[PDB]
Amino acid sequence: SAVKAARYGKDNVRVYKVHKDEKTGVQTVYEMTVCVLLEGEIETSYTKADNSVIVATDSIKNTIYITAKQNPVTPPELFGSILGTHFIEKYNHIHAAHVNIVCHRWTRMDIDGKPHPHSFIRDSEEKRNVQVDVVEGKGIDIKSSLSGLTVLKSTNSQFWGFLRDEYTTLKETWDRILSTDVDATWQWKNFSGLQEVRSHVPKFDATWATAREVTLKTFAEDNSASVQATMYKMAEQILARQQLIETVEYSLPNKHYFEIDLSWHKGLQNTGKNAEVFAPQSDPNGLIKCTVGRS
Amino acid sequence: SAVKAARYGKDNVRVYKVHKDEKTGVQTVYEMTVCVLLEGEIETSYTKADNSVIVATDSIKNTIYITAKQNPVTPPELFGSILGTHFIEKYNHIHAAHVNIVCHRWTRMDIDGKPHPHSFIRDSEEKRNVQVDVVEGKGIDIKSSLSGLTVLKSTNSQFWGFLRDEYTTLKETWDRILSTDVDATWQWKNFSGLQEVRSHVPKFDATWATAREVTLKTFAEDNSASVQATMYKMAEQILARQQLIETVEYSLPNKHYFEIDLSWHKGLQNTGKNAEVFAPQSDPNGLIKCTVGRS
Amino acid sequence: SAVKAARYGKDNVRVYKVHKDEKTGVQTVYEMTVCVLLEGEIETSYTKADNSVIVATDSIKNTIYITAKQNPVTPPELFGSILGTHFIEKYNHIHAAHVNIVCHRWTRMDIDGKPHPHSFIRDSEEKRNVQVDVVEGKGIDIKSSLSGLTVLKSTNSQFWGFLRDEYTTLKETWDRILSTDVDATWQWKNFSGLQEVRSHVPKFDATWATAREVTLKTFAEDNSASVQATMYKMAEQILARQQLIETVEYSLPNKHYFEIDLSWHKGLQNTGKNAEVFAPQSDPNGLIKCTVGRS
Amino acid sequence: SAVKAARYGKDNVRVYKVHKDEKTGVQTVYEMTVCVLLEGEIETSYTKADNSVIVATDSIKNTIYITAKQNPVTPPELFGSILGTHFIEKYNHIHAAHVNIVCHRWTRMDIDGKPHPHSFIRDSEEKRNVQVDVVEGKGIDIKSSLSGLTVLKSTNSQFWGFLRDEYTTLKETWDRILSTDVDATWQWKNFSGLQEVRSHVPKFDATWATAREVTLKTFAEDNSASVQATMYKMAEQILARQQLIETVEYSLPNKHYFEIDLSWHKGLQNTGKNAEVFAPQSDPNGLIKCTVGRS
Ligand SMILES: O=c1[nH]c(=O)c2nn[nH]c2[nH]1
Ligand SMILES: O=c1[nH]c(=O)c2nn[nH]c2[nH]1
Ligand SMILES: O=c1[nH]c(=O)c2nn[nH]c2[nH]1
Ligand SMILES: O=c1[nH]c(=O)c2nn[nH]c2[nH]1
Ligand code: NA
Ligand code: NA
Ligand code: NA
Ligand code: NA
Repeated sequence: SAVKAARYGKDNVRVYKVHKDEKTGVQTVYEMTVCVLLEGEIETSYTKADNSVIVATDSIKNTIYITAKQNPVTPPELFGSILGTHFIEKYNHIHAAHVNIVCHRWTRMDIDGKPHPHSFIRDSEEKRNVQVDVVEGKGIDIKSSLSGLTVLKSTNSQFWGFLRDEYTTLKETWDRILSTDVDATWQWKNFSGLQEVRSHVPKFDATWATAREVTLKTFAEDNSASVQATMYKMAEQILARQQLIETVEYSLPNKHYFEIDLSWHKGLQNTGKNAEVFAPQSDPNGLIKCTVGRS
Repeated sequence: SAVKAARYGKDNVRVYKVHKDEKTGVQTVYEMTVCVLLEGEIETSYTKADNSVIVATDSIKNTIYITAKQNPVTPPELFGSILGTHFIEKYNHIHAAHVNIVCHRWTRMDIDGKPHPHSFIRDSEEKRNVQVDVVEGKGIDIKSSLSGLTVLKSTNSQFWGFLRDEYTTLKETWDRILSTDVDATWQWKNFSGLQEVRSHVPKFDATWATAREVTLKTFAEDNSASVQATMYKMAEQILARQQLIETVEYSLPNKHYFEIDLSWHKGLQNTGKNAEVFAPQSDPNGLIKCTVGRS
Repeated sequence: SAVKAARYGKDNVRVYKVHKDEKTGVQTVYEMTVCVLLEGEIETSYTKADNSVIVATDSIKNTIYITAKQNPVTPPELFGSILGTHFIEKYNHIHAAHVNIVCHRWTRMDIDGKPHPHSFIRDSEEKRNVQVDVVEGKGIDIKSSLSGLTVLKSTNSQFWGFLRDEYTTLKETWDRILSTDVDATWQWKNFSGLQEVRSHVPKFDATWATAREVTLKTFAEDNSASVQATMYKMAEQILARQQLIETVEYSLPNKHYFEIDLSWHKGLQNTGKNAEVFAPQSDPNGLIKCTVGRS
Repeated sequence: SAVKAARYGKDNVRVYKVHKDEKTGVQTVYEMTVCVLLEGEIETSYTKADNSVIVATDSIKNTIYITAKQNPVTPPELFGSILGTHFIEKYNHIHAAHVNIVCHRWTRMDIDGKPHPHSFIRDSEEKRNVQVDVVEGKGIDIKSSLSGLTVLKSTNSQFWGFLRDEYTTLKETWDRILSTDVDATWQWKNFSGLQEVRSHVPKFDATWATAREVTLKTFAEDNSASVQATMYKMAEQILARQQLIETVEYSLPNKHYFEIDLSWHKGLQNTGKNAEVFAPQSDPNGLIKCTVGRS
């Protein structure tokens, strides 16, 4: 038997960092969960019990804290790159570092109109994520994403004209509820190393904001012919607004809300144009995925 | 053996309802999860296999939909009362109805500044809840609550002067992080029946808003001596702003963020006034509860 | 405003303890999650910021470890009593201690037939729990329970003869699937203090085993007329086998499995006696509760 | 912009099936959750709103039930292959089907020694899974797996000899707790189509049993030098017992249990050879992965 692939490291490392403006008194908090997996010349730890090659996962966790102490943690694309680079540069036999960061929302509270200097609210379970792969000799590949953005529209969605055969019961509709949890990922051009990543720093936050804004507007305004068709329009627009993105991926559940026929009770009318009360379905759900790139 | 207590019904009933303003085109959605448990003269279903006394839980679920079709679903205190009353009035042998409602957030999207007519976002996992107990002959007892409101402040919290003995390692502090998930419940004066509940309808939304506003402001502005002391101030204020509330309860986890000593590494300074990077603790946690009433 | 009730302490305290037989080499592990809430003369911490009355929740966590180091952790009824007693005896102004313990399963692995000396498997998410309330002057009240015991039977369940009215669609049946998650609690006679609890130590494990065995046998063998009727039979039997139990409570979800009509496709027969493929329903669910005591 | 990749279908489809031996009365239940994603000539649904190409996800769900009604559901490798084949054969423009199945445990109850004909228990959250990819012209690729198998050993684990530098605090140890949740996947030789899969049917259950048995024995008996070293031994053995497997993958969390120093309290000794009470750590955790194949 031989080792075809191997990676190891530390998952679920929770990190908070506070920044304090001494002049204004204003504090800003960042909270993340970080995963670091390493690859390289480590096969012998598996095959021969040779621990000499292992940077202990405990040490990986120490590094994460130390790096956050000494460096900016924002934007996460820059923090991830700095953290992954550190491991391939420091250890000769480590040749790749895979860094996943989930950013949690701590949104500044407004109190009596005005923004509070040191109080925050978790206004949503929506996450901003990054996957940074740092590979010795082959640069830095960044995938940036948003996830857990849960939306619903009550009308201006349709689904008609699909294939009908002997497995089909679904009825065509010109007016339905559409609700989803948005997972959207935008993949950056390969970067040559940390200097190139630093040179693009203003573009990471700006592109995350564009992505989120495009997803929201498009969902709200599209008179949607299908999830497929609506998601395409989102992906097309992002690609057009940021030239350094190579691909946009979307993965969208279709969270069904069913009509409830009440006509068995006193002829009550609650279907078609008379539908007011609906039953949210926990499962199953439609799952629609696309990766869009440049022609 | 004898039946000392018994209740039964339907849990986890998901309900969506849409309202459509035909004049303006504006739609408003409500989504809840509802639980109904009934009590009464039903012992024989347990002891003698006498199903004749059972209003089937399937039928309870039908009623929930029918009631939402025929009545307002907002505020949930009114919907809960209408639903519980229905069961004690309709069935001679049913003498109590326990209605729990969890309201989920569907917040109107703003798109290019302005509010969208039929698009919504789940801006937080915070819930508005009600427990309505409708007891034949003894009126309607409403407990209203908010839960899942997650907040954090980075400074202006202290914890010093506590009992020190041979079980104590904790150090006194004059500056720490305080973070919690707010569970707050306000209990209404007993209402004589549905007419009285209807007569107070404007007060339910207004009091939920006051409670939430007081919780937020107090947390942000209090230079906190303890969770205990901060929560008291919240409860006192709510009681003072709404005379029809008899008790306010708060249940607050103290979600700890620990300092990380990095001085073993190159003498790095990350404690006391030098603390910037902290480790959020998933468990254990402090759990602090209070019920406050009138003198 | 006044403090009507208050309690505080430490939740989610994870504890593992190993016992080592030096003679045989055999090790035995115990893992729990523990919650301790205290009450007493502590109002001033809330009203006057007087921390002098607070045994810090951090100290409560230290005590839990120390107590487990110095005392048996099994059965949990004895450990809970020892832990709660400690707080009311040690602190003059603390008058009640509420101890909740969840026991997690670490079941000895069998390897090539025979039991391994130091290897364990988590063979189920079923928990054994205790709630111990230790109140100064009024003894020790123990509620013991099992939870998360998930069972299913494919036949020998019926549900017919229920109330039918204009809210009823459910059809009567003489053969259905019954599946539930068993929550069962048995409440002990008040104990005068720790000496009395110690004198009953062999009865705690034996009664948990009886309860579990009765729940299982009764569920399997009863030709069930309803959840109500089946649960009664379980509760009756437990009360009869253990005289020191005052009440048995059961709380049982009815986790529905629906028939799927496939006859629209090639006249396929999958209902009534032809039902083979069914759709498990995640929600809603029936929720049936009983408390049974002595005549 | 262009569509680089696209897939769509139905997730979270819960399926139960019962088999009834009419001669013996013995019933056997199977419960799964199934996901089907399709690919093919469907780009126009995204780019041109052309729904004519879409087999509705609702129809995919119907097919799943119909297929389970007409075919065995066990072993899941055979069911998955039959289901994926159906879609590529039935629809000219569909060229790939990706079928994921999670099998849930319904273990026959033993009652008074002997196996009950129609009563089952969920004895563990451990799953048996399959991923079947059916690609028109390129056969059937099956990955089989177990997951959620949670184990712990209290001794006979070591971790010493690792790299020590200025990021290292971890101490070397010759005796620690090792606990993990086993995710193990074995990947089959490509199969030419359904006839070949059918010809190997007895090997799927037998290999799942071998894998599980090897994982268990190896974990229990290995005097472990590291997670890395122990997992290698498991993977090597599986490959040696089943020639039709091309690769074995393992992904193992290292769920840490920390020593608790109590010596600050009355000099209590709870470290090194005196360790009895430990603190389970919820996060972070070590994450160790390997893919092993043939030389
Ligand atoms: O938007 C949709 N896309 C689909 O592919 C589909 N299938 N059923 N319903 C659907 N809705
Ligand atoms: O606010 C606090 N209240 C408490 O009771 C406590 N105990 N430890 N830390 C604490 N913080
Ligand atoms: O066992 C049952 N008890 C009930 O009360 C009920 N209601 N619907 N189905 C039911 N099944
Ligand atoms: O088994 C281990 N493998 C590792 O790589 C490691 N790192 N810290 N502890 C460890 N234990
Ligand atoms: Na390197
Ligand atoms: Na009545
Ligand atoms: Na006392
Ligand atoms: Na095809």
